[PDB]
Amino acid sequence: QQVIKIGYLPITHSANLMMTKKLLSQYNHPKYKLELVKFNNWPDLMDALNSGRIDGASTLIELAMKSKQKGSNIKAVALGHHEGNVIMGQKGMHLNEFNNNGDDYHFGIPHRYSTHYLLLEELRKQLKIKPGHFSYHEMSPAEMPAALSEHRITGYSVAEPFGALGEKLGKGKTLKHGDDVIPDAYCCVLVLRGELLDQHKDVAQAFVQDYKKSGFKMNDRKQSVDIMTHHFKQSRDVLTQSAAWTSYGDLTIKPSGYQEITTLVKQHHLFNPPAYDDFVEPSLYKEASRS
Ligand SMILES: [Zn+2]
Ligand SMILES: [Zn+2]
Repeated sequence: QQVIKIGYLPITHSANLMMTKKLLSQYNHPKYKLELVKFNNWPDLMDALNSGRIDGASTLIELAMKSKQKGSNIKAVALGHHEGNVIMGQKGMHLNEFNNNGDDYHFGIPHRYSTHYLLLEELRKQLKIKPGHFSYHEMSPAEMPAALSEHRITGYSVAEPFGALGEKLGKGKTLKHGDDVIPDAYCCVLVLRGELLDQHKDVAQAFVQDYKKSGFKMNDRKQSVDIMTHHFKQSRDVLTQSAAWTSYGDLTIKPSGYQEITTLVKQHHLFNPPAYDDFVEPSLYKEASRS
């Protein structure tokens, strides 16, 4: 039976894929096989997606949009989650520390095309700090705690559990949750390569359907923690904190939410974003039953 390979990073934004996998194991005869392929950074994951070594992936929405603007055959079918993003600073730092008086502040981000960059820029404006006084440095999420503890950066923005890990692993302080900066900003989405939708629609629909059911199971916090402790190289305390600030449920990619990201990408001249109908294929998730 048809194997679907889906790529991910071990962050809460991809945890609904783990739940989907667990649910699929409960059928006597599942309609497809789900292979979850792990990556440590975003560029490696996108290369596997673009070369077809994986059939889909949970990925940064801006990164996927840029790839789409560059001719990618992918389509976003659902959100991976709601919230679950943080902005970390060095130990004992206060938001009032930031000013226009001295040297520039250095922030780690997972990729230049990320909601993390947008969150930080919005926080910069809310703090009335001049443009260019925050400098951004791309790095893998797992590398951020060490970069922070060893003062190569002032702070960072990333999906949990990499903020909670910063607090545990040495010295990091949670300055802000994404929620406090841009309420319900979309971050990661489940994207599928176009051929799955065109050529294996029954399998694609079955997969999104299991994914949809899983999304609602994940509202129960005990479950989201249990799913993650199983799959991720993190302790239960780090993952309880991580799960507490992430939500799932209705994972529809809504036009309004998508439009917010396009506005922000356009506003920072990142790239010209693709229209909703060219990037998003919301039929699979809408037709899938909640039950
Ligand atoms: Zn991330
Ligand atoms: Zn994300």
